[PDB]
Amino acid sequence: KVRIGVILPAESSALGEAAAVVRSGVEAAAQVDQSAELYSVDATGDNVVERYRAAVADGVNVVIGPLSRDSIVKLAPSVTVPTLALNSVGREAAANPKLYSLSLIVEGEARQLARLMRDDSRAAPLLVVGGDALSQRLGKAFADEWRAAAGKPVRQMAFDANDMAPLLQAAGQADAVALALDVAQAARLKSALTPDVPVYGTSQLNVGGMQPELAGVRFIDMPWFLMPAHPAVQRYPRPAAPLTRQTERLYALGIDAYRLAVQLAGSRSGAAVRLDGVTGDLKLGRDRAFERQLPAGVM
Ligand SMILES: N[C@@H](CCC(=O)N[C@@H](CS)C(=O)NCC(=O)O)C(=O)O
Repeated sequence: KVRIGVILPAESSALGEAAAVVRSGVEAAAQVDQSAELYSVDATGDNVVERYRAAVADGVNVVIGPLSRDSIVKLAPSVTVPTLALNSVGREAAANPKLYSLSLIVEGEARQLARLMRDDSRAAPLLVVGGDALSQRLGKAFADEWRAAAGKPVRQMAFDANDMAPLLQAAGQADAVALALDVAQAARLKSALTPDVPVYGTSQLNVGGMQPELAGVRFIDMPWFLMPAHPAVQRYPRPAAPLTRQTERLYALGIDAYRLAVQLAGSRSGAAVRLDGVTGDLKLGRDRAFERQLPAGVM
């Protein structure tokens, strides 16, 4: 049977707090599904190859990890069993057909949001984009996808906190608003916009706690949050600790990493592997990354 090596950074890594949450999700899924044995070791960077090697030497037949970008690059040439990294394989990583990725890459959500809005017959949306790095990545990805689908650019405006009038005028001519904007500014803008204009965002907006200013915003996020009656979502326990949405996403990532690992151990390749993931519907796409198709919700 299936022996999964769970090779993630130790507590003191800058990624160690995230790694512990991911581990707790992997464990939760293993306890429910009981389809595999876990072999857990801490490793990152300078020792990741050696400890990966020793996990394989000990009979591991699929691996979850690594987490850091730099560990992925160092490891790729040595990958000899199906290995599910939890970050992008960067451009510098060596090509290796047994190396796969599952991650929460934000561009994926932006692309989907453009597709959702097309489905919803938004003909002339306004894309509003913040100044922080995540928002700017989202906005580019949204805009590229919109252009691909519509064959014309989306109207795009830089958010201006000190002079919102021009944006409100542009928003008045639009049949929806797409936000790639930090949650604080998004809430301010939602309160200024006409109350009835459809407003959309990614999981960027779903931070947790009381968010009364964002009520009615349509967004995409994990089944784990949006679909309590999804068959996979229901069978796994919620985390013991109340987590931020950010962190709980990592717990859910752990659950699906476990589930994908079990399939990857049992398949000729990733290409035939699909999953009704708690993090989204999963299937292999570019860069041997499992892309995540997300349900819509209303804040
Ligand atoms: N490729 C990105 C940077 C790397 C990146 O976006 N990584 C994602 C996943 S590949 C991440 O930061 N975290 C997701 C996770 O580890 O779950 C860029 O355009 O700057």
